Amino acid sequence: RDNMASLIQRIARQASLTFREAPMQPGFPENLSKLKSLLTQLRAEDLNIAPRKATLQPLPPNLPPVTYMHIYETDGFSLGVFLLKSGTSIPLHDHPGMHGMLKVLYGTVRISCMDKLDAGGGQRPRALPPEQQFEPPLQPREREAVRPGVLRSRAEYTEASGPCILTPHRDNLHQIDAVEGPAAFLDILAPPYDPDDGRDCHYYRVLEPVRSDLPREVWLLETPQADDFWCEGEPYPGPKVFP
Ligand code: NI
Repeated sequence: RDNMASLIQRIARQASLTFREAPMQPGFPENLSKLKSLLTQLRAEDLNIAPRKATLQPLPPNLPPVTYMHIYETDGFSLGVFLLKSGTSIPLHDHPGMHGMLKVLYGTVRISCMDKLDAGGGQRPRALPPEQQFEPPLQPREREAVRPGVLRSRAEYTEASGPCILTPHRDNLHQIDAVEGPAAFLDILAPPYDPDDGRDCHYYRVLEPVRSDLPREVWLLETPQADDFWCEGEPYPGPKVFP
């Protein structure tokens, strides 16, 4: 095709149309599928990002385990790249009210996908039974705050994998582990997080009871952002999204 914009410009345009008369323009399901088709095509070289290797030395507290390249954002969506060093994870977290789509650029990530049980989805979340104990033991305040959940999947993804999609009510919690070296992925979220307006990134831990196939029910506890987890910016080297 002549006169085609960069792939990342086209992804940004499509995300904007997806998330925000005659002839009728596409609706949301068509737009989301087109967005997924564009992400399926995206390669690290399309963003001028070369695959990284050999984060050879142990990671001191001075250095961020994960870095972030900002590409674009509107009120409707955010668009950027997360780059995980060898042996690091983005800990389990949610995306309140949000859709998400990500695409691995290089390396391998294990993505564990979960949900809190939602009575709007025909579930009946129970309270933690009193005789239920965990390792480490739960403070009584924590017992009241435990949420039943479901661990749906825990697969490994590479650049060959299709994009990974989440919705407000399905696969809305995920953890992302870098497997066998550094890894990176492009992430689209809609709407973007907004701490100032009560749309936060919440972290969770899965509790380990005292006394196995997926899906399986789990107990979840909201937890602060881990002391050793942070994610600082670095320059984005790819084609610029205009304006
Ligand atoms: Ni996420």
